[PDB]
Amino acid sequence: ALRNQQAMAANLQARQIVLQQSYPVIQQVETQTFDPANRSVFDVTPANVGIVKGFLVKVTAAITNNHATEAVALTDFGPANLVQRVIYYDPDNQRHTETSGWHLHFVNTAKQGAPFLSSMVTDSPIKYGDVMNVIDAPATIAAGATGELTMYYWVPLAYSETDLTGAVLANVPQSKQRLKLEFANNNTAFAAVGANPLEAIYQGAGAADCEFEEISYTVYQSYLDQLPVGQNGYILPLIDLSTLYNLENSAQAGLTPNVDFVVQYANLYRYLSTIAVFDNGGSFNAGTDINYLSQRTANFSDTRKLDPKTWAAQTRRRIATDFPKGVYYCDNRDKPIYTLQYGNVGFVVNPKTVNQNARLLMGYEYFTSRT
Amino acid sequence: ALRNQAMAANLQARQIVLQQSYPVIQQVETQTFDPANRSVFDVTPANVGIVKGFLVKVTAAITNNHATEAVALTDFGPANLVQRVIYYDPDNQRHTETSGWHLHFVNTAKQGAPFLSSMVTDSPIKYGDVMNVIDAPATIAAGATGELTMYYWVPLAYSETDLTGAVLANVPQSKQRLKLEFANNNTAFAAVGANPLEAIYQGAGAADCEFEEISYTVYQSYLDQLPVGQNGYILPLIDLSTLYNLENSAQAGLTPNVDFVVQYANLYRYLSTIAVFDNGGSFNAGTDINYLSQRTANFSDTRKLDPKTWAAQTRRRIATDFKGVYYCDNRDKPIYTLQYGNVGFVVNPKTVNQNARLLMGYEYFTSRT
Amino acid sequence: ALRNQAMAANLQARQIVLQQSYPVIQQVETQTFDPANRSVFDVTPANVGIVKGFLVKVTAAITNNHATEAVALTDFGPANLVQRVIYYDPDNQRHTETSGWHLHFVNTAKQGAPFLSSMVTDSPIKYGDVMNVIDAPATIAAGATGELTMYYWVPLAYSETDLTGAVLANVPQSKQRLKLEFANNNTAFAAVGANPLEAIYQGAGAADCEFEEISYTVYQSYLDQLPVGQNGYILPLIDLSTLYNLENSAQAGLTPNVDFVVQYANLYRYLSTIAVFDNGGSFNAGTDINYLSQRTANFSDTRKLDPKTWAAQTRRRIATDFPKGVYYCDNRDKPIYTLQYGNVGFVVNPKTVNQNARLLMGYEYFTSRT
Amino acid sequence: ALRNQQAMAANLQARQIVLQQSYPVIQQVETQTFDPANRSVFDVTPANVGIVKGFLVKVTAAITNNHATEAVALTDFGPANLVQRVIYYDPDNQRHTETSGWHLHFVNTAKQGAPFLSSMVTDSPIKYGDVMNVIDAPATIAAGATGELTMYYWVPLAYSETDLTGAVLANVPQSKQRLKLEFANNNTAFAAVGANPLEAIYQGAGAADCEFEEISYTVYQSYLDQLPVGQNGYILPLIDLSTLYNLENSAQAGLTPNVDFVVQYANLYRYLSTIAVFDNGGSFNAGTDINYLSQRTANFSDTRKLDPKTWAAQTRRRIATDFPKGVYYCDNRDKPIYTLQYGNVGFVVNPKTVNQNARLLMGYEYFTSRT
Repeated sequence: ALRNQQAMAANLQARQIVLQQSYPVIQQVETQTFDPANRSVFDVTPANVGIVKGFLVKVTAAITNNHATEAVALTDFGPANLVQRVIYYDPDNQRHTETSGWHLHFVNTAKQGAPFLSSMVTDSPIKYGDVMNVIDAPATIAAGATGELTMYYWVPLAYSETDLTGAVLANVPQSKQRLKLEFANNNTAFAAVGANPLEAIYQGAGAADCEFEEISYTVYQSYLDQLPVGQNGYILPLIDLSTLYNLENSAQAGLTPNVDFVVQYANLYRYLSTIAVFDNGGSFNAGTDINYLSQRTANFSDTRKLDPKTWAAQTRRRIATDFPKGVYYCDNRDKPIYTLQYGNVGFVVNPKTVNQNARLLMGYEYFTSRT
Repeated sequence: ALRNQAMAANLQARQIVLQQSYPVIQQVETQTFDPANRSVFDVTPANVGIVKGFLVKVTAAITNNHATEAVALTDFGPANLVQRVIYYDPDNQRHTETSGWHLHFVNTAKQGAPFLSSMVTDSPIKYGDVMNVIDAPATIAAGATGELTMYYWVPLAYSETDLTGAVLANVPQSKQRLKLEFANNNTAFAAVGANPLEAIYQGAGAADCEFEEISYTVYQSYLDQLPVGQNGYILPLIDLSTLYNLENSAQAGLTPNVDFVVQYANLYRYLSTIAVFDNGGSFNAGTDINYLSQRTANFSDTRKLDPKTWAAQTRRRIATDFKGVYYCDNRDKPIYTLQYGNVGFVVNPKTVNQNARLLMGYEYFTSRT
Repeated sequence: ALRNQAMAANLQARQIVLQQSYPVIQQVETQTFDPANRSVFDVTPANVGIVKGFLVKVTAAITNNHATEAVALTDFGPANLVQRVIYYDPDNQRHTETSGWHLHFVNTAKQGAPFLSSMVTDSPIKYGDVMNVIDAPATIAAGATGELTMYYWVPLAYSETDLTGAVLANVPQSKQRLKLEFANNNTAFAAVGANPLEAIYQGAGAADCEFEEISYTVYQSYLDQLPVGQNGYILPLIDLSTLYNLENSAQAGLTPNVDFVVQYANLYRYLSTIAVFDNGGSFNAGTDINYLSQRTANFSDTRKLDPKTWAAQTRRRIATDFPKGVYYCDNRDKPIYTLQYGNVGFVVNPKTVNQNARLLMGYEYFTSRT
Repeated sequence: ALRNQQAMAANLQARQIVLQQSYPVIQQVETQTFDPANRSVFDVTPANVGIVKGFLVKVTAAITNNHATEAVALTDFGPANLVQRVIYYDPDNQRHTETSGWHLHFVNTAKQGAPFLSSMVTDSPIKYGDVMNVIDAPATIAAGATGELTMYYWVPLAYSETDLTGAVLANVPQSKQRLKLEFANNNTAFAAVGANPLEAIYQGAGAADCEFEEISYTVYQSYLDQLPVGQNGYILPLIDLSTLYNLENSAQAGLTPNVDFVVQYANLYRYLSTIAVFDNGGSFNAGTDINYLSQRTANFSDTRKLDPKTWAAQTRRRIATDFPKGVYYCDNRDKPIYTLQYGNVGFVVNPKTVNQNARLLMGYEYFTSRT
């Protein structure tokens, strides 16, 4: 009965005590510089200490355009595509997040409430601004030039700094975690004119002759040390630590003009957010190829059937700007989509135009029970 | 004072409603028309659950048919696509009755930044003004047609978490009335030298500008699946018996270097005040004002400030400025006189042109009594 | 007869409502359009309190594009800016369904003078036709554009003090329907020699006249803040369950010197009757009629009168004469109520009958929703 | 509790008895002929007899235009401006009405339901018509001509012939009433071209050379004699006689285009009617300088927000014609505006055009308690 109500209360209290008694630490775990032509997949081994909240991954790169005459220009995702995929496994080898660099980056932005680690432009005469180039990439790389890029990703375990749901307790020696990073290479980073720019960093007539010179990464692990001890050992939020907070993405196809394309939510998960990217056969449009988007439950009842601009309006309230062309976001944080609470639910897109090889790339943020 | 009990209960009921019901935003009406034929519409909301507000989307195409002269956006621009709004609840009681520009400025004050705007940053990832949510061409050249988009949020409930002012509409069949008066060919275009206050574009080609058409879509935001208990629906009775309204007014009689005082009425709890100094058609960036203030009779000013310092307080609220438009936040401690005029809004003008006046805008709470 | 009790209660409730509620007149809709594209509109009233009626303001600009010929107002003139009106209440029941000119004539009969007119007096103080409330140019010359203004009151309640026929609309969400059909380029202009009955202007330049545009604004009059008692809303149940409607009809088959009888139906309590003698497009000042009357089968006529004497009774009601060929009959104090269909008829014995002659009838009546 | 309900009933009964038992009388109180160049203010002393209902004031005048060539023409108010102001004080020196001749005249018209004491034009062949020139003034007075004018004003104490609310009991010897009449003179009666015609009788290029030759007035007092006596002396409607029925006017400025100009009702009074004159800097327009007019209560809720022609339509139902240009009327007789019954109320005018020196001249008709 009220056995869980007491469980919930115990969890929250334990969380509050851990946060107040422990001290946060962020420390470098590993750094490596390489040429992706040699190797692009790396398995980083996080340190086993206290409760792990997440990882901040710094990625830098140098790209050279050796085309004789043509330039290349940033794609809509640009440096967010420096990391193609990220996968994390905890000490019990349970997989948490497994998604694309672009999806992880869009969630980082959604959680910040503004473009992740960006520098806002103001009229201040004091010289604040893009001083440190935290996330940066040249808009174009001309024939014969070399550009430098910097990108950051936050790989979460814990939901936030104050909500430890999804965090990982790593104090078991001989049982390691694994943070796998799959980086871009010359094949994924450069798209020829007319090719699909989805996974690319630069696109243009000089693409065939573009090459990475090097990529470097530094992984910083954020955790809580000096865990509080009481009468039974460590005071720990048991629900928090046995819940997985994950990001995952998938691709759905089968769109036809003026027909509702419905992507069912894969039940049992508590979906906090949904990102839908309309890759219209390599074309990414600013809503003009969509009639409306919606979230619908078993009853054909729509809770937010909106035209594209109005849908975008809701997103502007969340991140203070629009996501790139063809990228749509839906916040369900306060009331996560959870089938079994109200029948099957689906994310809906009714397309106005559908090109060949059209598809919806879905990105989800969700909570689910461990084991 | 059984009030503590009433408030304690009200707040608990509000939380149960927010926790148990499910939010819905739904289109209730769309229409396209030519301002030459009509510009006043009465939208009928759906009578379902607890209504929180209405999101009104307005799009328009404006053609500058002048032979050689262009026009440029006024300071309010697309915010003048809707001239006025009035809302009547199922009990025939009015809530908001104000201008489109005042409604828009409150939307901005409540968001803490220009309403539904896209902030500019150094991000290399292509975030930005991708969807043109609120948009209008800076100028429309002779012979050109410009496309505009504007959004307004007409609030009933104070916010997503504070249901004060919300309307229970699952109640009687009696209809709600959301009245909208749109800009027309007579209000949208101002000739050079004319007052641009209510206009969208001003310039030498104004006389030959016209609307090709205007379209609006109203979305209703409400809470459905209301929680039921012993006695029935669990409802925040104080929230639902309180009105959260925006209203505007105009005052004249300004004289150089003399305090011009606009009295606040009693009974109303004023959350914010906006004062626009329409200096005879000229809108200046504080240079025509000595100071502004809020004053209580026999207790002097609580914030007599020069225009720039007054603007500084506003920058803390909306991250920018908001020419001639002044804002005052009294949300944490609402102006509440108890005696008519115990408190007034003050403007001591430096220069006063012919036909000068202050256009006031208010946000307030008041009991249905 | 528990009726006395019902009526006694109804009347008391009416008085409480009038005493306790507050009257409101509010704009519900405005629209400007070109008759070439559309002329029929369905206005949706607000569902609030007890609705008494609608004030409809209509303005129009008419351009005579003819090269050299003018046109002049017909006898009905701006009263034909609205061709027809129909009102449906929240329960899908129709009340008034009649022509704009009949509605206007009833508005006049109820006011006791030409509706919303400005009376002329010797006052040196400048009262007069200052605001042009109902107005239209007597003629529109070739190449000219005239501006017109017309007002109509569509009643639900019988009057400001008698709520019989009023509609309770705070009730269900079900919508009311106020349907309006406006004049268009095909009905507003009559060529010389053509029937001017439904037209606004007639003349040699008619074929080249057209509307520049028409605009309307509907104002809804209702009572808000309805009084509540023990059982709840204090309401006049008889008033609200009775329909007060205006309706029109057309009858033909007239023959010189023969009584032409238009039977009244049973069930309806007829408050007034209007009969227009459209004598094949000609409208005469009584010279084509021998007499008019109201007759009950097997009890003869209750008012068989020559046209001038019939007109004299009307002068006592509206302080002037209705236009040529338009005849009015007031039965407000003792409504025509047959109980048997046709026990009573309206009579016109014509002196001269032209081709295509007919009587256009207009009625004001009360009837239970049953 | 029901102490007032019994008071109301007692009052009405007393009123009914007074009306049925007493006999109405109207008798001349004073007549005087003068040149306003000599004196224009007169304090008339009404006779102290019975219950006084009001005064009918007959005013005649002769005006000469001695300009060498130019004429003058009647202003919109014309002879209604022969009396500039009227003020009445009762035997206790309590002031009742204090207003302008034009406002008093407009109320006389509103109460009659037609232009006050006018002669209606009809097709009657019998010679009814303007036979007696009760209220009359030549439309123009040519250079070198003399015109004759006649004007009548009813100064009310009692509300009507059947409602004695506001009447005055004057049976106290040694305590007199005062009816002060302030007449027009050469300065107020003639306006030059381009000057404000508000208070003037004639305006035109010959104005500077116009002069009154004389003005004459005759005041008739209307009262009830032979007051009924019962068991306690005079049977008198105590509420009626202790209530003031007054007319007053004021000027409000501060109008700006497209902004609601609100004139708050000065609470506690029961306002029966409101007249608003839009003196647009000396220009008086037929509604074209106004967007709408309204009466609004604390709630921004309008009970009759109407465009000018529709507002005029309501007035045509009341006086069978329109008031002069720029004059707007509002009837609240059956449900008087009374703050404290429904929050503050205001009369509203939203102007379309506002000239220099624009203002609203407000005229009120109201009931208020004595003492």
